[PDB]
This record gives sequence, C-alpha cells and structure tokens, in this order.
Amino acid sequence: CPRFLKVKNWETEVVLTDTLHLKSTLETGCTEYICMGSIMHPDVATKDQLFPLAKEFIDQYYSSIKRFGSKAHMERLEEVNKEIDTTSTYQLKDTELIYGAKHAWRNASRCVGRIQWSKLQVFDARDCTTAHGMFNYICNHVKYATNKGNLRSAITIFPQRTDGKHDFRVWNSQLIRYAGYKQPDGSTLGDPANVQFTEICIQQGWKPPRGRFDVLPLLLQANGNDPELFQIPPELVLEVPIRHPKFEWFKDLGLKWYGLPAVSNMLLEIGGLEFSACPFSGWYMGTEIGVRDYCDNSRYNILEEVAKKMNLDMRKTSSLWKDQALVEINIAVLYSFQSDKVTIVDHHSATESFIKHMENEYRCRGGCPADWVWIVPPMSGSITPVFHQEMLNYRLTPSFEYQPDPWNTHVWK
Amino acid sequence: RFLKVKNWETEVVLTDTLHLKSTLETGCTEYICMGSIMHPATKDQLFPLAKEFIDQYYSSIKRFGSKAHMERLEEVNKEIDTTSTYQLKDTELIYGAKHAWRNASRCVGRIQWSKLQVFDARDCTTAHGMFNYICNHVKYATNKGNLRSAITIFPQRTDGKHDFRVWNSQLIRYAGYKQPDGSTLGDPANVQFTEICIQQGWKPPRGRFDVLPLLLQANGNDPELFQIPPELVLEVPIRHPKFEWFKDLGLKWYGLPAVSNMLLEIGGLEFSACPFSGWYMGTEIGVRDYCDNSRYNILEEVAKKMNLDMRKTSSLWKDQALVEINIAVLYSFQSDKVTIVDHHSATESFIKHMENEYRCRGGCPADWVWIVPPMSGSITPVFHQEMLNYRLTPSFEYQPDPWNTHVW
Ligand code: HEM
Ligand code: HEM
Ligand SMILES: Cc1cc(N)nc(CCc2cc(F)cc(CCCN(C)C)c2F)c1
Ligand SMILES: Cc1cc(N)nc(CCc2cc(F)cc(CCCN(C)C)c2F)c1
Ligand SMILES: C[C@H](O)[C@H](O)[C@H]1CNc2nc(N)[nH]c(=O)c2N1
Ligand SMILES: C[C@H](O)[C@H](O)[C@H]1CNc2nc(N)[nH]c(=O)c2N1
Ligand SMILES: [Zn+2]
Repeated sequence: CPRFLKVKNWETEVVLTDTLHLKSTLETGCTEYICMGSIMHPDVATKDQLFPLAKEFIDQYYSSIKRFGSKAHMERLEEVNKEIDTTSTYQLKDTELIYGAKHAWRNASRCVGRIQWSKLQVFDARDCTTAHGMFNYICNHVKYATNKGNLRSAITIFPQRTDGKHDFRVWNSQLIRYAGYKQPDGSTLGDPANVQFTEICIQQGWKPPRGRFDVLPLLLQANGNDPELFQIPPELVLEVPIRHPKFEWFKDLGLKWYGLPAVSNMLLEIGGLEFSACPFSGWYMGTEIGVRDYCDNSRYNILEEVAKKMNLDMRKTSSLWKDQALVEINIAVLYSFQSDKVTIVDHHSATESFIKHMENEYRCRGGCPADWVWIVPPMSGSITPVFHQEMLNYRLTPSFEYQPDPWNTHVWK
Repeated sequence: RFLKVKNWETEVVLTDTLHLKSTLETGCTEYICMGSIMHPATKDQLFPLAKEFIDQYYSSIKRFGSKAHMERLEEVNKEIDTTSTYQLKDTELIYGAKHAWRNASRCVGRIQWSKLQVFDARDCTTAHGMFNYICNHVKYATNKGNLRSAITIFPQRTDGKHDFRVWNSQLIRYAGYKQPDGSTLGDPANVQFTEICIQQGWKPPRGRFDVLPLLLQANGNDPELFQIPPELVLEVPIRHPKFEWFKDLGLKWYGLPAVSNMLLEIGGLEFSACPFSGWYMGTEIGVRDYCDNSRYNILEEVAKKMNLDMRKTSSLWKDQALVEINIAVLYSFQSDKVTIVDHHSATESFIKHMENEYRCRGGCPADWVWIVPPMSGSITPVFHQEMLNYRLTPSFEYQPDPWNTHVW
C-alpha cells in the first residue's frame, strides 16, 4: 500500500495528504476489481483474537495521552493480558471507555457532524442488570441530551457482550420514532419505515393509539432475557410542529417531528469488546427530516400534498414541481425548529463545518475517513462544499458497526 | 462470486455476474475505497488485448469460434507482428465505440447506447481535415434541435509522438477571461484554454458567451485554430415561464454537449481524438455550469431578483434560486424544441436501463457518485439504487491535457 494518498477539492484546488489510512483495520467491501462504495451494508472473540485487538487499542489510548511506553502503559497491557488469560475478556477503565466512544464517532465515515466529536457526554451504564434499569438510563439520557431544546450530544453504554447469549439490546432502531400501521386496504398510517417494529411492539402488548405521529414504546432487552416494553414519559419527548414562514396553510398539514435523533441499534466496538446496546444522540440536519423522513416515497411522502397546496403543475416532471416543493418543506422544517429554539443545522452550515473539520483532521491526525455517498446531502448536493471534495473511505477502530436486528436472532425464553 | 444489488425504495434485488469479466483496476483496495476520487503498448501487451476484444465481438454476433473468428485472430496476429499494431474492421470500430459508451460507469444516459452514429475519421491526416470532420459531426448531431448521438473517431495512437488531439475540452464552449480587477468574464472553467487560444492568435470578442475556436492537432503537429461556422452552433436564450425578468439576465447556452478530450480504448488500440456528443440533462447547465462557485456563479443575482432573504443560509435561498434556474433551462430548451432531459426522466430511464442490462448482460457498471444528479438527489430513483462499479473494456478514459505534453 502507498504511504501517502492525495485527495483534491475540485472547487478550491486544495490538495490534502492522507497517511492515516495505513491504520485501516477491517474491510471496505471493495477490491482491486470492484468498488462497493454505494452498497449500504458491504459467536464471540476467542482469547487469541482478543489479545492483539486489546493491545492495539491500549497502545492507541496511551499514545493519545502522551504516555506511550510509560510504566502505566506497560502495567495496563499486563493487567489486560492477565484478565484476558483468566477470564477470556477484559473490562475497560472509565477513561478508556470515554476515549473509545469519542473515537468511534470520530471514525464514523458516514457522519457529517463529526466536528463535534470531542464534546460527547458519555454515560457509563455497565452496571445495569435489568430492562427497568435500561429504561432509567435511557430516560436520563433523553432528558440530558434534550436540555429543553439546547441539545447536547450523548451516548449511554450498556454492558458488553460476553458469550453472545446474554446481550443487552435496544430493539428500537432509534430511541424516539413514530409508529407505522399497515391497513387492510394496503395504505399505511404513520411512518412506513417502522411498520415491522410497530407490529412487534403490538404483539408484545403495546396498545397502539393508531395515529399519525405516535411515539413508539421502548423495547428493551437486558442480559439476553426477553425484551420488555416501556413508555417514554411524554414530557421527555420534545416535538416541533412544522409551519412555514410564508405559507399560512402549511401548519394545516398537521406535520410535526421530534427534536432528538438517537440511534439505538448499532454496535460499539472498542479494543475488541462489543457493546451491543450503546444508544447515542446528536441534533438534526434539516434534510434528514425535510428530505428523507417527509419526502421519501416509502416514508411520509408528502411532496404531492404540498405541491397541490402550492398549486404547481404536476403533470410534467420537467416543471420541477417536486424540487420546488422539497425546498419549501425544508425551509419549513428549519424555520419551525429555530422558532421553537430547538437545535438544528442546515445542510449548508453542516457541510461547511465538515470541510473545516476534515482539513483539520488531515493536518493534525493525518486523515479523515469519509463516505462521500453519505456525506453529500440528499438535496442541492453540488451547491454544498462536500460535493466537490474528494474523500477516502476506510475503517478505523474504535467503530460503530451494524448488527442484525435482535428479533431475528433472539432465543425466546 | 455472484454479487447482489438492492434498491432500497422498491426492494428490487439484482444479481451481478458481469463484474467477473473486468480486469482493469478501480483504484480501491480491500482496505481503502476511492469511490469519490475523480482520477485514481508493445506487441507483447497488444495481442491479448486484441484477442479479448475480437473474442467478445465474435461472441456478440454469435459466431464465437467460427471460421471468420479464427481467421480474424490470425489476421490480427500477423499484423501486430509485422507492424506493431493493427487496424479495426469497420464493424469492430462501431461495436467498440457503442460498447465504450455502454460501459461508461459514470453516464446516466446509457439507455441510448446502441443508437450511436459512428463517424470513421481514421483516414484524416491534417487539422483542416479534422475541422471538416468535426463540422460534419456538429451538423449531423445538432439536426436543427432534434439532437442525435454521434462520435467521430480520428486515427489511433502510433508511437505517441504523432497523436491526433482536440485541444478543446468540448467542441462547443464559451471563453473565460481573467479580468484586470481579478474577477472573471465568461466561463471560468476555460480561462486557461481561452488564454492558449489568444496566445495562438485568436482575437477574443471579450463577451460573456463567446464560442471558442477549435484548436486541432493532427499527427503530433502544432495545433491550428478554426472557427466553427456560427450557423452550426445552436444556442438557447434562457427565460423563465413565470419570472418575466429572467430573460433580462442575458443568459444563453449551447444545445450540443460534445466531449472532445477523452481517449477511446478498443482492443488495446488508443484513439486519442474521439469527440462524442449526445444531448443535455438540464442540471448539467442549470446546476453545475451556472451555479458552481468556480463557474458562472449566478445564484446571487437570481436570488436577488427573487427578493429572497439572503442573510442566513438556513433560509435556503440558494436552494430556491437553484430550482428556478433549472426550471428556466428546461423550459427554454423545450420551448425552442431542442432535445433536453430533466433529471427525473433521465434517472428513471437509467433504472430501466440497469434492469435491461442485468437481464440480458448480467450487470451494469455504475458510479453512484456520478449517476446521482447534483440536486434533489434522494427524490430521484437512482439515489436509492445500490450500484457496482467496475471497469469493462472498450472504455472511455481520461488523458493528460495536450499543452502539458506537446513539444512545439
Ligand atoms: C451532533 C450533531 C450530529 C449531526 C448533525 C449528525 C449528522 C449525521 C447525518 C446527517 C448522518 C446521515 C444520517 C442518515 O442519512 O441516516 C449521520 C450518520 C451517522 N452519525 Fe452523525 N450526527 C451527529 C451526531 C452524531 C453522534 C453524537 C454520533 C455517535 C456518537 C454519530 C454517529 C453517526 C453514525 C455512526 C452515522 C452512520 C449511521 C449509519 O451508517 O447507519 N453522529 N450523522
Ligand atoms: C444521449 C444523451 C446523454 C446524456 C443525457 C448523458 C448524460 C450524462 C451526464 C449527466 C454525465 C455526467 C457528466 C458530468 O457530470 O460532467 C455523463 C457522463 C458521461 N457520458 Fe453520458 N450522456 C449522454 C450521451 C453520451 C454519449 C453519446 C457518450 C459516448 C459515446 C457518453 C459518454 C459519457 C462518459 C464517458 C461520461 C463520463 C465522463 C467523465 O468521466 O468525465 N454519454 N453523461
Ligand atoms: C446521532 C444522529 C444525529 C443526526 N443528526 N442524525 C442521525 C441519523 C439518524 C438516523 C436515521 C435513520 F433513518 C437511519 C440511521 C442509520 C443508523 C440507524 N440504524 C437504522 C442503522 C440514522 F443514523 C443520528
Ligand atoms: C456526451 C455527453 C452528453 C451529456 N449530456 N453530457 C456530457 C458530459 C459533459 C461534461 C460537462 C462537464 F462540465 C464536465 C465533464 C467531464 C470533464 C470533461 N470535459 C470534456 C468537460 C463532462 F463530461 C457528455
Ligand atoms: C443506495 C445508496 O447507497 C443508499 O440510498 C444511501 C445513499 N446515501 C445515503 N446517505 C445518507 N446520508 N443516508 C442514506 O440513507 C443514504 N442512502
Ligand atoms: C469529489 C467528487 O468526486 C467530484 O466533485 C465529483 C462528484 N460527483 C460528480 N458527479 C457528476 N455527475 N459530475 C461531476 O463532475 C462530479 N464531480
Ligand atoms: Zn470502492
């Protein structure tokens, strides 16, 4: 592998030099002959597998605190090694847990929000034993991160995997999401993305209000036991009704969205350890709501109704009625969040911040892994600076990974 | 191994076997993906490349292993022996040019690939001859607004000291002028090329839409300047269906998009001058050509006339102006009956193209980074389509700009 790789920005002519790719760990999916960069997704560690993974992480941590090679570094290596020897696993120190969580975000190639990576509040929930305790930790997380609309990024880390039969899992894909209900006539009420999970909740005992914006309950699994349902206290769920600065009729669509984006189905890998329940939250980029949640054909799919109320000609695609309506919806989302003083970032500001972040990471860290397919926003791509920015994608650890949906693997008791 | 691609909107899964036929490199490795990087012979090297191509040609006309096929391989073998190269048959040239288009991972317009008019210009020897062939190309392809895809293929590379080159990046482009006060008049993408034309004796009108002259190099000689006859250059004044003030911006564009700086590789042969043309997707003009910060950069002026609040990015004033400019472009070409496709229709057609190629060919190499349009990405169906990118040959390739290699 070449020692230096160059990326160019075709708008500004700036050339950056990447050396950090030499620390790349796992596989991208690509080969010399095929690129899988647009593919969305392209039994535990043995003692022998765990030793080198832990050492790599411990070495990285002690290098970051400028104590590489120190007595405390060598002693930490020996203590971890003994622990892996006698128990087949090991426990992270609190400092190492925090460092690992921040760096999994720092390394998340698909995240445009990483300029914030070092300001992550880490909640250590490794003492949790029950689904009720998970609910308590999650409620505290949601309250802290929401902060009356002055949102603060945060992660809550539940106990790591042991033998794979005692996993902690949040069955929700996000902590706060709206239910979706398939109707006998084929239509869907609510969010079509969540129909499968909604049906699971109903079978587990949830009584669904069957509305358009019903906050789903938490479905929480502790220590490999069957998951249990809990209702998030509604006063902890900050929501924003969507209105438009010019179009008085926009509020009559009855749209609203929740303020806190909180991913809860990913796995956090630190030093070979696997944290299968690690819900983390930030704040929204407006297009995540205004383009994807609202205008995806397979989601709320409101382009039609908005275009109608805008009195656009919808018979020819070349009138760009979809495009025109999409912008108004995204204007409404940003205006409504700003009016209610709920943190949100538009796609222009976020991508400009990410370029500055990337350049800083290249200069101070030797690179910044980035997934262009995900970094470029889903509207107006080429009038954002990331569109013209060449990027290198590679996998560094600590990392957030996808994992199978737990209902596909769980052994019901 | 067989590889699957999923469309996350429709849940359609396709199975790719065609990638097993690729042998060029992508630039990626198992550890680093370069998917967003823009740019990642001898007798001995030539015959296996020739053999592979002759093989796939005779397989395509269902006479693989025929007597004609055996004879052609031997014919090619002797010719590489006695001359260090070979000459394609006319049928092979046409097949190879259509397949270079069919294989172009970055082109959303490939549903048309087999409707390509191929002009054989391999008997050309001088820049005057190139000019004549290019004028005929432009006239045929323009067709009074009913655009027709075409490619003109000039003689192949021999020793590399005798290349045919079109120095222009496109056959028709507007000049760009570095102003005294530091800014730029016209098209900033072409400032360097414009200056080379001036340095070669071109008298610039110093307007905003001055069609550049052709700078044509034949057989490695110094390039020569030619003016395309203006009656051959179809242009469209841009106006807006609702904003009557839009025409007062004084904007226009040319109807014929015609790439002239790429290299066509067929069976190991390299055609360094191979201008090819189709018709525009509206966003190529209205998003990239007009609104890139390094291009015409008119978002400010348009948003001004729309009286948009331009003090905060979160008003999305840039996004609103962007849509209106692209409405105007489509409306203007359609009103003048000049072929153009919008990004919704184009990506729809591409999804249908992919389905066809997976069925009859076992796959379709596609570069998501280039296929997804530069605006309103996720409300087009390609945004949700997983794609596999791999290099098949015949292919179009980038090459260095001739002013960096040429000795005068
Ligand atoms: C604080 C403000 C943040 C912003 C504005 C932001 C923005 C984004 C956006 C727009 C995406 C693409 C979302 C999509 O299309 O589904 C994304 C992906 C991602 N973000 Fe961030 N994010 C933020 C915070 C965080 C935090 C705190 C973490 C973890 C500690 C994180 C980790 C990730 C990961 C792992 C992905 C990839 C998700 C996947 O591949 O499925 N982000 N982010
Ligand atoms: C007929 C209508 C056509 C349409 C609508 C179309 C559309 C497009 C678009 C929108 C791009 C992206 C260009 C950019 O972003 O700069 C592209 C790229 C490309 N097209 Fe097509 N195209 C057409 C015809 C053709 C033809 C006739 C050929 C060759 C015979 C061709 C070969 C290519 C190649 C090689 C690229 C990649 C360019 C590069 O890598 O820089 N296209 N096409
Ligand atoms: C922390 C955070 C901040 C932010 N501003 N945005 C997000 C994206 C929210 C999101 C929404 C979504 F629909 C899908 C995924 C992928 C991961 C979740 N699982 C489905 C794998 C997401 F991350 C996350
Ligand atoms: C045949 C054809 C049809 C069409 N509809 N579109 C194109 C692309 C036009 C284009 C525009 C542009 F700005 C940059 C590049 C790549 C660099 C090549 N240079 C020759 C310009 C382009 F291919 C080609
Ligand atoms: C097929 C393609 O990989 C898929 O649609 C991706 C494209 N880019 C994306 N980018 C973001 N930010 N989020 C997404 O869900 C997707 N989806
Ligand atoms: C850095 C990045 O590869 C570069 O900006 C690419 C992105 N995608 C593109 N897509 C198209 N269609 N045309 C382009 O010029 C580019 N430029
Ligand atoms: Zn790749």
